[PDB]
Amino acid sequence: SYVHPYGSTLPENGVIGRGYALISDSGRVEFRVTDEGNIQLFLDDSRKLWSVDGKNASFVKMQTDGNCVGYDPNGTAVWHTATNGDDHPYNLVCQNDGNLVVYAKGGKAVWHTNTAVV
Amino acid sequence: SYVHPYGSTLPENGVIGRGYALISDSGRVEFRVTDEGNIQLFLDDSRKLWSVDGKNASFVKMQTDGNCVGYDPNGTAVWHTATNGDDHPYNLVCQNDGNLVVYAKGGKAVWHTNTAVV
Ligand SMILES: OC[C@H]1O[C@@H](O)[C@@H](O)[C@@H](O)[C@@H]1O
Ligand SMILES: OC[C@H]1O[C@@H](O)[C@@H](O)[C@@H](O)[C@@H]1O
Ligand SMILES: OC[C@H]1O[C@H](O)[C@@H](O)[C@@H](O)[C@@H]1O
Ligand SMILES: OC[C@H]1O[C@H](O)[C@@H](O)[C@@H](O)[C@@H]1O
Repeated sequence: SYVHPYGSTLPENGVIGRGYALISDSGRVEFRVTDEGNIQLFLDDSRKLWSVDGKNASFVKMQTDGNCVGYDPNGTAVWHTATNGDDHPYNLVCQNDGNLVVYAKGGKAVWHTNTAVV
Repeated sequence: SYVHPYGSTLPENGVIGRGYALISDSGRVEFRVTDEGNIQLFLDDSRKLWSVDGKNASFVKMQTDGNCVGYDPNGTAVWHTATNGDDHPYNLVCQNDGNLVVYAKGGKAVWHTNTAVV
């Protein structure tokens, strides 16, 4: 199982490493970085809503530049939301509806998984 | 070896989990959370300057309340700097001199390991 250091939300400077995850308030939706180096959004520990698999991800960081980035152990980017901007604060939120969202200031969604299935 | 998602410094909302670490600019001083659940500050991968061992630590978080806290996988605190305050921003810095320091605003040291050995 995955440890949850952040509840639902990865704020600026937040980092999820292998074995850690965001978890929805409901408990049903989990955004994991796996020991197998995959970045995966799961419903009910059963349904893979969204993933970046096969790239040896070490961690995901919600950066102070607004970009949300997955890195391998060597610091090479393996995934990014391309959300760079100045509309601070930025947050990555794992929602009860299943959607994983990068919000800019004022609750402005600037990237999402498009997986609001609940 | 330990992945370094933060260089030397754990800012507010920063989290180090098992297998991750802060690293000094010099490369010589590393603040690790181990797979064995220990929180350890090492010089030259050889000399344990400071540690909290035996408590099954899962992660260390530099919190937005100013407190720097080590937690087990169940969210129980196993270590804290007791640095809670309003002098934002707070940062935990792993320095080239060997010292691990919680700084409040303006570079005010409010907690340290007292391990400035280099
Ligand atoms: O796409 C990867 C890179 O994108 C850049 O704009 C920055 O956000 C970097 O921090 C990141 O590593
Ligand atoms: O000592 C443990 C606890 O201390 C409190 O003041 C807070 O900082 C908590 O977040 C923390 O878990
Ligand atoms: O487009 C993003 C938007 O999609 C849905 O409407 C919901 O998941 C919202 O919470 C989210 O902000
Ligand atoms: O007391 C904390 C203080 O100790 C030493 O003087 C150095 O390591 C400083 O960088 C640090 O701020």
